[PDB]
Amino acid sequence: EKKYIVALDQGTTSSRAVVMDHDANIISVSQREFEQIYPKPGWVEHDPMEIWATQSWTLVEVLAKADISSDQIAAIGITNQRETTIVWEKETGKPIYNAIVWQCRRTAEICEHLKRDGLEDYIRSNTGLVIDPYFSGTKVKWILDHVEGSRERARRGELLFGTVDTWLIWKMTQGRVHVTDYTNASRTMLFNIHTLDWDDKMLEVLDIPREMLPEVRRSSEVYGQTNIGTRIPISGIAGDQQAALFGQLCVKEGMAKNTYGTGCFMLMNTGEKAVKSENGLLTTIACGPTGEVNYALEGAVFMAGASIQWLRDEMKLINDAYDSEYFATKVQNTNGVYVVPAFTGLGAPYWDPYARGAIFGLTRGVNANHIIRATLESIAYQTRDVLEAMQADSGIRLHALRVDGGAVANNFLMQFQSDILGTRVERPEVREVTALGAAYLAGLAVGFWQNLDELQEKAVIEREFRPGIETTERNYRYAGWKKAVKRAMAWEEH
Amino acid sequence: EKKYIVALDQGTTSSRAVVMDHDANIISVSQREFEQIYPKPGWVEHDPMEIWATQSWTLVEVLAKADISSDQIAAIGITNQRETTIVWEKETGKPIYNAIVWQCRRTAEICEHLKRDGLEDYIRSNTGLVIDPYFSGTKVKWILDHVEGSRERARRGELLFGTVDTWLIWKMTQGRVHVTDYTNASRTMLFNIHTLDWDDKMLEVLDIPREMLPEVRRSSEVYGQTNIGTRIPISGIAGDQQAALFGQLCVKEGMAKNTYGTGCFMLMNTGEKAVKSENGLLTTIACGPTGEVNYALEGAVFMAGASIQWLRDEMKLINDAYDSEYFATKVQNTNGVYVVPAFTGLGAPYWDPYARGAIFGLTRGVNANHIIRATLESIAYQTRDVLEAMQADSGIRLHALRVDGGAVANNFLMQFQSDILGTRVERPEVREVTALGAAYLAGLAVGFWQNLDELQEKAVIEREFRPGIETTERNYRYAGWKKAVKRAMAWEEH
Ligand SMILES: Nc1ncnc2c1ncn2[C@@H]1O[C@H](COP(=O)(O)OP(=O)(O)CP(=O)(O)O)[C@@H](O)[C@H]1O
Ligand SMILES: Nc1ncnc2c1ncn2[C@@H]1O[C@H](COP(=O)(O)OP(=O)(O)CP(=O)(O)O)[C@@H](O)[C@H]1O
Ligand SMILES: [Mg+2]
Ligand SMILES: [Mg+2]
Repeated sequence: EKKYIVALDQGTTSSRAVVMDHDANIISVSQREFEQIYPKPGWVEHDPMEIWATQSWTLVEVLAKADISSDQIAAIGITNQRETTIVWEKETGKPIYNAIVWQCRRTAEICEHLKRDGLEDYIRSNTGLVIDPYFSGTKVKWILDHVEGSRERARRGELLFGTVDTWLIWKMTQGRVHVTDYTNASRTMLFNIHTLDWDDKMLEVLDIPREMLPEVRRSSEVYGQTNIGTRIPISGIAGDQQAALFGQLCVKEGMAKNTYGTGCFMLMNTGEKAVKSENGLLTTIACGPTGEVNYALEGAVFMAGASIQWLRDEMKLINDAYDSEYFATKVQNTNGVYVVPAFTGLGAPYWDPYARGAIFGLTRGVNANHIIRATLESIAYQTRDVLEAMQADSGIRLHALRVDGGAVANNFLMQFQSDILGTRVERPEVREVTALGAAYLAGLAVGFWQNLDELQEKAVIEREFRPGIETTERNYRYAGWKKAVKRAMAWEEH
Repeated sequence: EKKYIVALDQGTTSSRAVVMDHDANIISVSQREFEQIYPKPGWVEHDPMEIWATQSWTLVEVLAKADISSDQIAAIGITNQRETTIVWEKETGKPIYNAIVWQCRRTAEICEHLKRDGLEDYIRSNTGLVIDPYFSGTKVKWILDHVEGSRERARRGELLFGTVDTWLIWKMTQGRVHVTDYTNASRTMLFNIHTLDWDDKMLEVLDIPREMLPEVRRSSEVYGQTNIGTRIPISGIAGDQQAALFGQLCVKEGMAKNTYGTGCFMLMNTGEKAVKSENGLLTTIACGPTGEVNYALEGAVFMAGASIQWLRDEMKLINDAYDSEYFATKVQNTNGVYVVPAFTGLGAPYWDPYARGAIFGLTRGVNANHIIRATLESIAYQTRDVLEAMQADSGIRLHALRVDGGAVANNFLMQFQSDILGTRVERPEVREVTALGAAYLAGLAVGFWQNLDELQEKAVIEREFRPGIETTERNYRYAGWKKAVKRAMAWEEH
């Protein structure tokens, strides 16, 4: 009877929805883009509704657009953008403010405070995190002490708090269930990860009512029913990253994917143990082969695809991300030019909130082409950067990096990236790797699948890139690249 | 009989010819562009021929196009780009290597040598100069020990060496005269300036035959005739900048112009006595009110309009230098972006051959416009940097800066310029301020005039810009500016 599953994806810039057969084949897609709100510089918001509305659309458009009825899909997997915070009136069921995205650097001040009172090691140690406006902790607060009743209503459990997923659910289930998953939970910088629970330290340190917090659940389990009509299940929950990780099947120690989207996220499986980063990476919760807590080593990069949109949208040196390859090849090389994408400051490994984007090594004969390719190169550099750590923290040698994401399409890229890592690179057959998880995980959760090995087939690698440049070559470049970064760091006056 | 005078102006990017009436009016202009060779990054050459040639023309059409005839013009003034070096086969009359442009940084090594054999002072004292790939000494050599027989033929006076002007003449005069003027001579970094003659030290130190050297002369004198046909005369020399010094009439202690063209060249008249730079400026040979030796305090900026062509040609962010102004006003500000034009390394006050161009403080919302503006602004900054020198070396306060060049057309600029200086900016009425001079001198050379109080009236300032920004502001920016420069110094690995 029920021949399908539905992956729901809430992303930084658009809501998506996906259907697949039991052979795990992408039955179809729905996709509505929503408004990137930049209240001011460094700031980002979204319309929690906007987010919502889109997505729901999405969901439906599919049904119909393929003519599947509620009676044929098993359940609902679910993924999302990750740091992005929400709070709302529950009775009312209304937001008392937009959402603030992980992107947003509005919560820098705070960080500083925390900073001084040496809570690094507590945070770093009970969250695998670090101090940064990246994680909600701070955000939430921001609001709290930005809103009037807030803290009260909050306290009197009047107000609610969620995460893209969190929020998402409340909706579906009509305010019935108030949960999250660990992967997601993790993220907040208010949760104990070898504890698997909210964390008084923070909680109070950050000054937040234990009230508005959701019931943090497993990532592959049954949370509730949705009457889309006809009650559909929701047995999926992981942040998109986790999601792609799982969807990329990295589901056992030393398994790692590098994702290439708005920014870059290379995650690594420690399966059962949380390892601590010595080199400015992140320790984070993940999905084990059944929807169960795992650990992971994460390197997060702020600017990746974005550099390219900039390039196209604000710079206008191009019309198409696509185009970037054509031009890049147009030139033999980058002509000594280096580009640092700290539009948002830095990040793994660096975590320099004062770094700004910078262009380097300009000469008279340098042109847009050069600029453009340097921009791309910029992206492998980073990936390496971080990977180094990962090795350093991992105590592991990857001979193959398996990628995924928007840009994995760019062959130039791909190639270059390999040439630079010195490692071989695996470009999978399927591409919606993320949803892939969400879906799985969910269906797995329903014994829609008994095993992963099933789906293990949809993990065909389509292209592996082999390193084709000399070692010299390699470090040659990497050098000037660091040269740069240094010069980029600490731009913003304190 | 003979009603005109023909100025010849060989430039960094284009050959120019100009005609003028005894009332000193630009009868006409011819103008042909020649190719900027970037053999490799930091390197720049020209084709002595394509120089030749293009410079041969302009004259031609400027006659023709105004129907003047050899028999109506009196003589020929000559101005050129200054450091650019040439050397050729005489018999044959051919270059054994493209022209190395003052702007070219290929002889930095050498410089470094010179540096550690402790010859600053001597240089810095006999030359007015500084150790920098800017001056020719180093260049010649480069060649020398770079070509095969060279030094020999060199030695058996088989080879010839000159500067733009020198080269030019030889040409015209089909190999009859081998000379140059002081202004131009100065520039080599192989000429004693309180001595007015080639300087052995240098000569051998640099290891350069006294042969291939041209006869050094007075900037206003009669070197010989041209059979453009109909023998015409050549009675003036000067380097492009110094020319404009004159043709702006800065002809007494404290007279100071700031030119605005490919680069920036703010000079300042000392006259008879010759100040010594304490702050990274140059001491050079100027033209006295009678076409008789003077001294100057010169700051030299490498990139200035040039940055704008780039913007235009290579980057392509505009189609018209003109367009800059528009776009720039299109934004309230530069949104913190700062830009540094070391496409050829630095220069006064700095002198860092290893600086490379750079952009700074890029944020997400920064755009082409901002970029663009920053590039212009970049121009002003510089001018200030130098001017400070100028003061700190002059022990003088200018309350007004009289400019000139291509870009003075830009008012934004100008405005900004003044706002940054905290001083007023005088835009004259006439613009070929340069050719002007060259023309003078050449005819002043021939009684085609018989003093400048004549011409004097042509010095009408049309536009006056007055500082419209507060003090704070002023330095507030200067500051980040500096903050920027630093980060750009020493990019290049030596
Ligand atoms: N062919 C190509 N070559 C190079 N870069 C490309 C590319 N196609 C896309 N890019 C980049 O890919 C990104 C979009 O891909 P993708 O959707 O996977 O990222 P993403 O999912 O993080 C955005 P969200 O999280 O808001 O859904 C853009 O940032 C764009 O600049
Ligand atoms: N409207 C404008 N805005 C900005 N820059 C401008 C401009 N108009 C001209 N410029 C700049 O002015 C220069 C042209 O003027 P100019 O003839 O004085 O150069 P130049 O002769 O001093 C060195 P060359 O002899 O090699 O040309 C160019 O470098 C150009 O980029
Ligand atoms: Mg996504
Ligand atoms: Mg010129």
